[PDB]
Amino acid sequence: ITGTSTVGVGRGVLGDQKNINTTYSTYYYLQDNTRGNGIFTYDAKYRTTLPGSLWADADNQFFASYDAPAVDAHYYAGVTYDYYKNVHNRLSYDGNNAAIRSSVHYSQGYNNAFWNGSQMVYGDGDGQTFIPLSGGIDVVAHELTHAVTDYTAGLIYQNESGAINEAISDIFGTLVEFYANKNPDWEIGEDVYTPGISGDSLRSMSDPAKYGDPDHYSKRYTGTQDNGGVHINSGIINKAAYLISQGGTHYGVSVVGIGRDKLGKIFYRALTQYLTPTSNFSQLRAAAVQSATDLYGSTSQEVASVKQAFDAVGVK
Ligand SMILES: [Ca+2]
Ligand SMILES: [Ca+2]
Ligand SMILES: [Ca+2]
Ligand SMILES: [Ca+2]
Ligand SMILES: [Zn+2]
Repeated sequence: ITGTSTVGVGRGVLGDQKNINTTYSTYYYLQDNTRGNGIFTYDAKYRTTLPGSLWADADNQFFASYDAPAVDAHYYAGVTYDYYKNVHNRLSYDGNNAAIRSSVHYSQGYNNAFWNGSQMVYGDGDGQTFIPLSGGIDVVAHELTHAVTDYTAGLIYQNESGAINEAISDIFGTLVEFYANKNPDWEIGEDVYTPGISGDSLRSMSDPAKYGDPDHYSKRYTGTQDNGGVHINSGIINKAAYLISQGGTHYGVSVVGIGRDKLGKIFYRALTQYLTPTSNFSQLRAAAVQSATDLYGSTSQEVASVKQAFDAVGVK
């Protein structure tokens, strides 16, 4: 809507206070006009109809329990937009400042979050397995990254291409978590997963096997479940990304870490310049090697580490 840009205050899912960009026109709306064509957050009101109604508030103060998921979805979408703009010089997900839209309070006791091809959607969780999903910065960044992938490589959400699609979202979800410096780690969804259990997460990039996901190509899932194991086989790529950044010895293969910044640069270039809709793991290796070569030279330590990392996880 058309109005005056202002700043409100509220509390997120984890009880932390933060300032959020809003728009005033009779009501205060969760509409951030400071980033691209805007960031809009909607209330799905426990229904499945999308996007719902643009979030309206009477006093620009969002401290109600019902407001929490909206506060975080709105705020973290902003942080993710900043990451892509400041670190990769990318304006929004389409590269042309497309408006970012998110709907919270989707359905009842819904344990997932997703990008539906047009916007992000967040469930509130069942209170046991998950609390409102927008409370996790890595979750929000994971979802917005699916939008970036859709407008670039266009990786099909099935089999190996789908596993890469998923890994890319976990990789950048984690890099954004480090960017925001919010208790960063190489785990996925730890802030909103199982509130009754501390120290766990949905997936682990440092050690995928911790939760039963493969950490080597020889252990890849070849079934039909989960669209060919897109959330399972992503562990093979996540482990490779972790090794490239942090280094380590995996299955007898030693990798010298080159850091998170370079990891981000290499994968962003691979995603936007070399990957295609049907790229498989072997092609991802080639794309990553070529990207590192473009940026640091064929005889660089960076290229060597990328090769070692993929060798470690058995991707030739
Ligand atoms: Ca209020
Ligand atoms: Ca964390
Ligand atoms: Ca995390
Ligand atoms: Ca937990
Ligand atoms: Zn995903």
